[PDB]
Parts: sequence; C-alpha cells; structure tokens
Amino acid sequence: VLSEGEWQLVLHVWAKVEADVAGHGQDILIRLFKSHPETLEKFDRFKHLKTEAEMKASEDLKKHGVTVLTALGAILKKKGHHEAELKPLAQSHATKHKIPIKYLEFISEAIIHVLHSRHPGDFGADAQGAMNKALELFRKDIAAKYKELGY
Repeated sequence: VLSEGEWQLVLHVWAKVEADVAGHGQDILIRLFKSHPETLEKFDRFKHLKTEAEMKASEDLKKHGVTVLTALGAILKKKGHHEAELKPLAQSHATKHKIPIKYLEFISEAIIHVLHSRHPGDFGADAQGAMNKALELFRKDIAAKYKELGY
C-alpha cells in the first residue's frame, strides 16, 4: 500500500507524461522491445519491425503506445482502487495475448527508465521508489487474477 505522499509523487510525474502521451509511449515500447525482444514477438502487429528506426517510424506502434499509457494512467489515478480496470486487462493478457507476469516487470523497468530520462527534476529517487511501488502493486494484483485463471 502506497502512502498519500507516495501517490502524490507518482501522479505528479504522470501529469508530465500526459503532456506528450504518444512520445512517451514510443520511447517506452521501443526500450522494451530492444531490451527484451521476446516481448516484441508477442505482437503480430509489430514483430515485422527489425530496427529502432523502423520502430520510431511506425505510426501503428505510436498508436498502441497511447492505448497502453492511457490505460495505465487511468489505473494509477485510482490510487490502488483499480479492481474494475484490471479485470478486462488480466483476462485478455492472460488468456488471449498470453503475457507472462515477468513481461509486466520488463515494461515497468522501461517506464521508470523513460520517466527518469524525460523528467529528472520530478523523478528523483523518492519518486522513482514511489513509481516502482505503484507498478509493483499493479503487478501484484494482475498476478492474483492470473493465478485464479490458471495462467
């Protein structure tokens, strides 16, 4: 459970992200796909991309990055009260897309890295720790739903 102070740090940097959702989504997905190529293979839409330049030139990738970060921002703004948001997400990611929990850890790392690069003054160690806690809480709650579903 995050304290109110920790949530404030999370949502303060997130409000900076929402000034350029699409650019953040690109940076995050590209970092993820380069650092963990097994994640790219899960996307029929994107697995044809073979270079960073190709990834940066893909409008469809940019569109999906907006979808991902919009869903994540809606989760974070619930400050842990996100049960309704996680239900369809866990269902599709466990049973249709077949995404291991570990891959959620990978994208969490990419998120933290991009936020540190783009917002250093609002992403010192205090905010890094709080964002890590928020993304861990998300993963914990998704993992419990995965376990229910046998995945």
